[PDB]
Amino acid sequence: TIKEMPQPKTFGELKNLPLLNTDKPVQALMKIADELGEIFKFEAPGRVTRYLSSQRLIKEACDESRFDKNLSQALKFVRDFAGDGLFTSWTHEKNWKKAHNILLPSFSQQAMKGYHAMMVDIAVQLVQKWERLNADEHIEVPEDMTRLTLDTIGLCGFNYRFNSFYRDQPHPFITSMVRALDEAMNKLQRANPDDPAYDENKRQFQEDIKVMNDLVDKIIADRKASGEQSDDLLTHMLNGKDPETGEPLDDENIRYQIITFLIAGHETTSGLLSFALYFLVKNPHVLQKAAEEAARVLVDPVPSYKQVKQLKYVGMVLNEALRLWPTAPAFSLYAKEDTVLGGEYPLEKGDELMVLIPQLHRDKTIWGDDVEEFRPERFENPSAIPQHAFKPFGNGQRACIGQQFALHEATLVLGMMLKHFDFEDHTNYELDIKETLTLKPEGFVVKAKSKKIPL
Ligand code: HEM
Ligand SMILES: CCCCCC/C=C\CCCCCCCC(=O)O
Repeated sequence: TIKEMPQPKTFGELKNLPLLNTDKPVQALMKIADELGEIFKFEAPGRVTRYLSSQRLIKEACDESRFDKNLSQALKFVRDFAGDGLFTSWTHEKNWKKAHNILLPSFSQQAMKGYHAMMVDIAVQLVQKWERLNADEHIEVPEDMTRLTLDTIGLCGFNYRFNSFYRDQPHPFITSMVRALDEAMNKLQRANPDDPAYDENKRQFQEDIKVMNDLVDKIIADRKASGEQSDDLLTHMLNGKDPETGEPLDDENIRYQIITFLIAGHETTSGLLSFALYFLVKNPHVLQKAAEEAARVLVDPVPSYKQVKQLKYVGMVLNEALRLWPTAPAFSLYAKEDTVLGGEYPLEKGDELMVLIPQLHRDKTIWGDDVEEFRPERFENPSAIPQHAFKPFGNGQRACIGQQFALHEATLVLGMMLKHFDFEDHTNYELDIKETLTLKPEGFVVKAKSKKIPL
């Protein structure tokens, strides 16, 4: 039999839209998922899609033969400034595959070995900042993490120094980026977009998009006039040719790739580091574990690519935090052809599916009766994890291109942090997750007491 698609309350023409009227749509969806189960329909004026939570359905949606990446309404809005960069372009769009081939090289084992040096340059600035702090002062976690992350990707990928640590006030780019994301998020809940109330929001949107592009222009101009021979993402965007077409990326797309790597290559990571640290502080013994592991592997003042690969446990911390709170909370698919999801739900071609990643990682049938617990050990034997049970980095051909960059950076820094400081939850911070499409702990602050070890 065919099961009637379960779905939340409707408000006439508004459908389920009013349900999403909030600062935290994903978390709301999680609750609705909790109340409706493995799958439900969410309809709104014009659009309609199905949010999946269970692995059994996820594993199906994650079948390239039947489902390809769909641009969720969120991403459609992000396209306004991210254009057809990797993250926001359709699979069957010339620029995607092209850029994929052209840019992929910048994320190989060897490359990571080259980036590592610069990563440490930033990581040190961080430890330095935290070491230069005095008694009464405390650290603002996600603020400094984002500070770290943007600087790292900028240097590593474009050889441009945002110098985030040289400013107490948020780098302009960040400020405009968060606003553009936030607006993208707000548009999802809008009933009538043309309403002259949104006029202001639109003027501000353009404003922030322009600021982002202004930076791109500075990054490129800075590259032109420099003593080069840099083998980074930038030189690859500007020079690499897609071997399948022999053609290189056009300026319009190259721009899009810069914006894309600047945003995608920093936000999700800092969010990850913030959540990780949150959990470590809230789970002292796990912290203690990760602290010792670090203390013994990082024998050198400044960590090596290999020593970082030796930070087994801290990596587990990372995947656990990434399990409970996946920074990029969801990805979308579409029925490549008419089919039937789970043998119960009939899908027509082009039917949108939405994967609530944070829920998939709470599936007790996979993780057990304690899903809500921060237990790094769950990742002691990676082999145990059924595929499609842990999908924090997207799926298949359209998966995180920078995945390893993130984890290598996160591990490095998390390792160093635990190596040099005593972190105290001086405020018993209650978790508050701020949503800007991406997830991050807001107002998370701590105090780092020096172990007084140099670097
Ligand atoms: C913990 C951090 C990160 C998380 C959780 C994350 C997650 C993801 C996810 C879920 C997607 C797929 C979205 C979809 O299927 O619609 C994705 C795509 C992508 N990510 Fe990441 N990401 C992270 C870090 C990075 C970094 C550091 C870079 C680059 C330096 C990066 C670059 C990209 C790009 C370009 C894509 C588009 C891939 C494509 O569709 O061709 N990501 N990432
Ligand atoms: C290219 C720009 C960087 C990527 C920014 C967005 C990253 C991931 C998107 C997560 C979307 C989560 C959707 C929640 C909102 C909803 O479903 O209604």
